[PDB]
Amino acid sequence: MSRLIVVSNRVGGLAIGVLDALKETGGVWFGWSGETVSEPSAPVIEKQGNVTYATVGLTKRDYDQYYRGFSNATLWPTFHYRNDLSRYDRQEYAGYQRVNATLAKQLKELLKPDDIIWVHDYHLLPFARCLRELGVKNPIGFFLHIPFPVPEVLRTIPPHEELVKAMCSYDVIGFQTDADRQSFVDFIERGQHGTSSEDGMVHAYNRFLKVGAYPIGIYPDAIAKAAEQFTDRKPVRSLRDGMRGRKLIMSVDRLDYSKGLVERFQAFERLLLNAPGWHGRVSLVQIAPPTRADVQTYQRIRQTLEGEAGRINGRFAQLDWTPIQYLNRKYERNLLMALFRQSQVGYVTPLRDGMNLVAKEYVASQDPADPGVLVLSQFAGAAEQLPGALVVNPFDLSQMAEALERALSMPLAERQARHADMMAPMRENNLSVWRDTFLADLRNVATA
Amino acid sequence: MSRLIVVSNRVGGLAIGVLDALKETGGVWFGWSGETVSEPSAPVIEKQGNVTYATVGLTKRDYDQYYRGFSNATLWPTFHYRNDLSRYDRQEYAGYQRVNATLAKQLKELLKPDDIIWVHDYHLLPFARCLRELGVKNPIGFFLHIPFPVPEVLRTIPPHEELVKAMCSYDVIGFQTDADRQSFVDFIERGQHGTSSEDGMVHAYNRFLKVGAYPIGIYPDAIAKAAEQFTDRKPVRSLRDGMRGRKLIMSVDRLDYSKGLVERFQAFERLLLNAPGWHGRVSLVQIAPPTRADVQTYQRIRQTLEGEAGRINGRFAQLDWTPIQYLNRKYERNLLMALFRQSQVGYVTPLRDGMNLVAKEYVASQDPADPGVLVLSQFAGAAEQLPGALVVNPFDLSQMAEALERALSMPLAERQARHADMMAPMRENNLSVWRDTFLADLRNVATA
Ligand code: NA
Ligand code: NA
Ligand code: NA
Ligand code: NA
Repeated sequence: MSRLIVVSNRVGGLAIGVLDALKETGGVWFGWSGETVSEPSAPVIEKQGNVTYATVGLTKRDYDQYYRGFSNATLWPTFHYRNDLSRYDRQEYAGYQRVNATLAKQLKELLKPDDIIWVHDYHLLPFARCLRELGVKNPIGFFLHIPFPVPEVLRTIPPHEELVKAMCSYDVIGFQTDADRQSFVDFIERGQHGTSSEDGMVHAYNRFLKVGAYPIGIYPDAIAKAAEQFTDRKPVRSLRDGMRGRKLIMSVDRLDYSKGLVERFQAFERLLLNAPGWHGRVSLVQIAPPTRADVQTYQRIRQTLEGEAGRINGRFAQLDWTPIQYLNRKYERNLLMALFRQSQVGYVTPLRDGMNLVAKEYVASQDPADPGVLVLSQFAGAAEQLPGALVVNPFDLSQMAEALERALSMPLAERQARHADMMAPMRENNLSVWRDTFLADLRNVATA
Repeated sequence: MSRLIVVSNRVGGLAIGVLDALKETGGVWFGWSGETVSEPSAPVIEKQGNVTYATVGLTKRDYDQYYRGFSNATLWPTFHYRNDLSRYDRQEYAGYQRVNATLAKQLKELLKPDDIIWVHDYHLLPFARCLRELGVKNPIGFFLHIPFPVPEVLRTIPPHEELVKAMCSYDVIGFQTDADRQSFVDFIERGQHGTSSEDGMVHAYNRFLKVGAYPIGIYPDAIAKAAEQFTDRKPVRSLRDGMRGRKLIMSVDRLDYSKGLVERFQAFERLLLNAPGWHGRVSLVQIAPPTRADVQTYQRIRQTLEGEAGRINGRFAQLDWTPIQYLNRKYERNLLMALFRQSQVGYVTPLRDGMNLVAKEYVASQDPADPGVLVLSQFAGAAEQLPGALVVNPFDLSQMAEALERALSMPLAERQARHADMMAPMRENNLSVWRDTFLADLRNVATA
């Protein structure tokens, strides 16, 4: 059978999504190694079982222009509906194109005629067009892990037209949600670049391609088992002993403006103002791992958040109670699931998220004999897939505060029914379904 | 014939748009007087010729919640695609609804059964629903002067669903551009609230209504005449004498984040870096009248802009040349047209504008024997109506700098052809056409 060739930027997260298919097909995982090198070298080949890893370094200039620059300082903020934070630079965009072309040229040397190629995320929008320019005829699929912004927002990116054209060199394009798919198709149709056809097909820029929504899932019963197996670890026992007599609201996210952590803190403050009986009886733990602390944008968001924790704690703290426990550190994944299992409320209200997996993991971590309650943003991508979550508009601090209060006081029978209602579709649309449904479409391209 | 009843917030700009129709129909202009009062009073009636003015004051609380609060701190930033600057407060939204209801109750006392009612802009979205609740059956039309944001952005406003429902109590809804109309209809259709019908008709919330684009125009030949008649005024002679031997780039806008004045300054800086031969041979005049300086949002934008002028001047100034002349003051309208006529480049590149009239006024002010060149944002609403403008993406500083350079060096014959190409549609779709086309649709509602 065809080797699966996976292409991504740093070569678990994506790993748990693709590695089984790589192993089944004896495939190749190709991309940047994450290291900067003085001079480029040929890809380093490392076989691990049935899987071949092929990675390359990038010069500092390539890294600054392609990764720090166009990918993370232009595409990332705009695709998260914050083009006010975006900056465009022609030289960075040129390097973004140059790196895509260089990687495609090096991947081509490793390709066999039967391979199918699956490319991941916004760093690699033009990668299929680079491959077609090299004469590569293999099936190529793309999956975008973050939102795809509607045309009024997309068009603020100066080379947006060239990017969408290049994306249609892919045979299959997958997005997280139907709204992302419709956003992409809207651009094409309303710009008179192409038309919609049957069965998700699109005719644009002299090519046909399939465009679909494939929301990424989890393995909910594996998470449940891991959360239980890691409950008897020292950090979990520490959390439990420190929280005795109090309910725990747990919030975990990278320190990004798209996560709305200031709003999360402020709605918790509003809860304490609305319901003074909760003082000393609830705490908010915010875990915010060290993110892209090199960016001046992220340093500012972090300083803002840190001051809000200080302000709210100063306002409500007692000599034996810190309302917001803010921790700037990373926990091992299985341990984190055990921490979710200890938490009566999972507080997952990003302003914009392609598909927040923390919401699914929080729910699947719960003890079904005594499950906690998920409070979820309507902009997290995951709400339609989690019937039973308390869904809120994070721009409405009062609604969020009232959902925290509802979550904290919810009776067991209703908490169990909500948890069951969310577990069932997560089991039905689990991570294997995501991978297999995308790959079946990719294997349906070349069928004559 | 039916009296025209105009409803707006401060009771020229709108005046030049409506006053002729008020005079022809012996109509009424109703709304808030702009003053805050301790206790509300009945509307003050003042007849001026054939027109009746009926105005009321608002308490400080009503003004803070309805005008400063929900209108200007929630709707205005979000409709200009800056929901990151928006803040939502339930009490402010309640006052917004309360003021709309109070004004509608007072207007109803002045209505005759034959009147047609024309309501203006985002302060008054629910006004027609308030009137219907009072049993008012008259034709009611609405015109929105600012953009209507696409659903992904609109839905960040927490009560957005109630607002769109209320808007469909209007018989006619007008927007500045087709994209605004499609944004509104997209919300209704994709939320399964209603359907599109023939001839711009919409069926939603158990009502039919007409929804259209009516881009607001100017009187271009009146502007041309005023600009010429005010050329021999002292401020114009001062400008001319101070600019001798240099080309003038003129930029005029309220000091708002939607105007992109920092980007305007930075692209001018990029021009000076790209083309050092222009040093001492061109100046940028930025007129930025005192705006909503009470808002802390606007104080920050102003401080940012002021520092950018200081930085760029410090970098490039010579002992007899200030690159950016920034003036925080207002000029009388006819005098301003004369200043446009003195300017070789009109620099109108807002990040988001419902319909920038400065672009149309700048062009119509020009001497056709020696006309200046318009550089225009693709997000200003006015670009489709000004064929011949140099249209730019304001998020692309290099493109804007290169358009300034192209404008500054453009030969007379091409400058004249561009000016002619823009004057012709401005004459054809002038302000009278705007008013008459909207009013004909409003008078077509009750026709049995
Ligand atoms: Na428990
Ligand atoms: Na969505
Ligand atoms: Na002249
Ligand atoms: Na537009």
